[PDB]
Amino acid sequence: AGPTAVPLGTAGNYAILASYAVSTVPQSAITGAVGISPAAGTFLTGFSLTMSGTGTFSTSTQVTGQLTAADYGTPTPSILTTAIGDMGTAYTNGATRSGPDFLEIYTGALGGTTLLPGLYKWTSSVGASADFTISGTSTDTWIFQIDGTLGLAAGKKITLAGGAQAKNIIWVVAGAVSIEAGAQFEGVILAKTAVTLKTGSSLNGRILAQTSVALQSATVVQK
Ligand SMILES: [Mg+2]
Repeated sequence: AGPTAVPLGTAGNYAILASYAVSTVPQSAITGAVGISPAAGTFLTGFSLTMSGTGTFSTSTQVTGQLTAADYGTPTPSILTTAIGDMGTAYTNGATRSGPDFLEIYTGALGGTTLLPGLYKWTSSVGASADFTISGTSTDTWIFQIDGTLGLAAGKKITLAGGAQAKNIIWVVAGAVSIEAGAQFEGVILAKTAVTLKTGSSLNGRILAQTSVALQSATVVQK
């Protein structure tokens, strides 16, 4: 049940992929790669980077995986060029799906809901002032098309019931994304603009943002 997957291509090789900037207030806890392009590595801030012997990638105690930037040694820039392209294709693939299963459901106020599989369209912002559940099997899919902002209020949680998998939940979001302090998010974010995870928030999925990403001592576990 639910729509055909959004293929991330090589954007699925990153925990975080951004074009303008990635900032962390330590101590963030990122499982997977961090890439920035076309911006340079000086727009990776707060990571206390060490450049590794080849000059092609850097390391941080905040990241289990490699950081890469567009100014790094060959062939890193070509790799990120492809990843940024594949994120653009993924966003458009998700945003342009037609025939939604749910249209303006709950007016985009998702507190206390249980969301079954399908294609969701909101011509609005989406927020949640309370915990909500995504409920489906390990093979079901969700695509959440959001014309405005996406938020999850402080300390609130998305629960996966039934076997539902974060990698099968795509948030395709035109406006800014704000996960508030201590909130627990589930799914891949394909953001057209900025994504911010505030103090002690966590995301099981990926952050694939066409502008900036801001982390405040936040957890990103790639799914
Ligand atoms: Mg609500």
